[PDB]
Amino acid sequence: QPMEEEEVETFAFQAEIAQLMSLIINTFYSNKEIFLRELISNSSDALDKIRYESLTDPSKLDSGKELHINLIPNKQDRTLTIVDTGIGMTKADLINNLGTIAKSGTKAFMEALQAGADISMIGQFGVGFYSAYLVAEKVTVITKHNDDEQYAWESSAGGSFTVRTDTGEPMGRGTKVILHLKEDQTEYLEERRIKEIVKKHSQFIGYPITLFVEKE
Ligand SMILES: Cc1cc(C)c2cc1C(=O)NCCCOc1cccc(c1)Sc1cc-2nc(N)n1
Ligand SMILES: [Mg+2]
Repeated sequence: QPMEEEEVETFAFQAEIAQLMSLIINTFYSNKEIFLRELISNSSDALDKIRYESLTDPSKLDSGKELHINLIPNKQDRTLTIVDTGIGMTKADLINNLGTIAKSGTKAFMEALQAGADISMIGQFGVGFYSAYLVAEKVTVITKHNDDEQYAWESSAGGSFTVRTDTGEPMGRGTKVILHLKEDQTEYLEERRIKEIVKKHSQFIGYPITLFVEKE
């Protein structure tokens, strides 16, 4: 094929977010399973936004009426994907929410961690997404909002992330978090383990969750 050109935007994480990610990555914590509760909670919050917006404006559901969460483990590429049909993020929402803007709870949470707090407290500080780095070496976030095109955010930490127009499968609307799992965190690809953690932490979220299991 003739050589194609793709635009990429590399951003530096806000300093405190980068410090938080280094803490999460380089420190042992028990109870790493709470990452899934945090991502399902973000999906539920996003699904609430489209549900309520759609009450006044039904055309907001022209990108899909079904409000749900899908969990997709893939043992072949060692990824766990959390997909929702929530509001999604415009390019600006994506850059603003995933690393460039100082998060209100980062400073207090790092101090709490430095005082020996359990990593499970992360969600209360509004930085729950970053718990993905307890189990993932890289995270890819695909997002599609009704007012913009589909974007792909990615980071392997190291203080930077990239944003580009997504060349993968278009989604109608919502967000997909792809966790590229660490070699010692493959239990999160096992359906029994996923069911255990969803029953423990994510029973009352407000939307149906479907677990897709690859046939053996
Ligand atoms: C840090 C972060 C990462 C992701 C992938 C999502 C949300 C957040 C976060 O902490 N957001 C703060 C609350 C405002 O959140 C939103 C603002 C605009 C759009 C969205 C969420 S949709 C969304 C964002 C995040 N996760 C999901 N599944 N959906
Ligand atoms: Mg909620």
